[PDB]
Amino acid sequence: PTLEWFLSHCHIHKYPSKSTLIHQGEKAETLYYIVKGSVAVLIKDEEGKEMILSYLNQGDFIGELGLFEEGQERSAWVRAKTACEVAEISYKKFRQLIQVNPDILMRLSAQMARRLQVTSEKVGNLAFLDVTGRIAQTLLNLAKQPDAMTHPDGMQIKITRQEIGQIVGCSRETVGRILKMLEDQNLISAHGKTIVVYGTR
DNA sequence: CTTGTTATCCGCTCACAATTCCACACTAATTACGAGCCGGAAGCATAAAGTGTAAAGCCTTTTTTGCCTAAAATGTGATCTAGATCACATTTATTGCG
Ligand SMILES: Nc1ncnc2c1ncn2[C@@H]1O[C@@H]2COP(=O)(O)O[C@H]2[C@H]1O
Repeated sequence: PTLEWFLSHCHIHKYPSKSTLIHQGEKAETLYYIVKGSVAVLIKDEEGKEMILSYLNQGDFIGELGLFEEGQERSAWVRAKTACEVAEISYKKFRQLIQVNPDILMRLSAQMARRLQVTSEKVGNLAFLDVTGRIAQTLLNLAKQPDAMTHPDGMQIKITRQEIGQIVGCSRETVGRILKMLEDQNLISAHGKTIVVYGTR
């Protein structure tokens, strides 16, 4: 449909792992779209602690905020998590496609609504719910993600002990303590990054 | 031889000054006077209907002030679990290469 009409003017260019698709400081002159794989977006402070806002899997767009208002810069950093195939379309030639077919814009701004609902309703849980409650909800949220692999016992995901604290809002030390505590009670499992939870499904 | 028109000459009335900015300093003479006349206005107070101004005399509406106190917001500090904090040491999992 409209999606196929979008790939007719794209520029196929594969990006290796640990690459740089979006550099905070450069000029936004290329729209990116995810075909296969996944990518992560995060920011940094003055020390070195990271902070992931939201994850973007396949079928999502990369850097679309610098399209509505011409003359902007890259907000956050976008590092390629895994081998992903991303297209390339200049914003200049994109604006001409909207004036002749606004329907194409109805697709991009359609995914910008869900990314706001999962963030606004998350703040409330990061002010009342304790560590046990915040992490508990996170386990189910990551299980609903398409990048999650089906497990005979439950769900198998791969996330570090830092990214967890960046979602529930806490220190990295606290995460490791509770994580190992649930292991003794036979509730979940962890072997570095891969965390297999139980009770799901 | 005398006459005409024509050409040359003169004095005359006639038409006719064009390289381009600024500064400093300086400058005007003369018709006889006196007495009598009517003129405008000096601005005087007057006075009136008409007009537009300038006191402040109680009403009504707004706006700051001081008021009361019923109901909601606010420290007391010593103990106690769930939270946070640094640096930069060492250990860990990411996508490939060969
Ligand atoms: N919380 C978020 N949810 C979804 N996308 C994001 C989020 N934060 C940053 N991004 C994307 O990261 C991109 C960084 O570059 P852009 O400003 O071009 O566009 C930004 C967004 O598209």
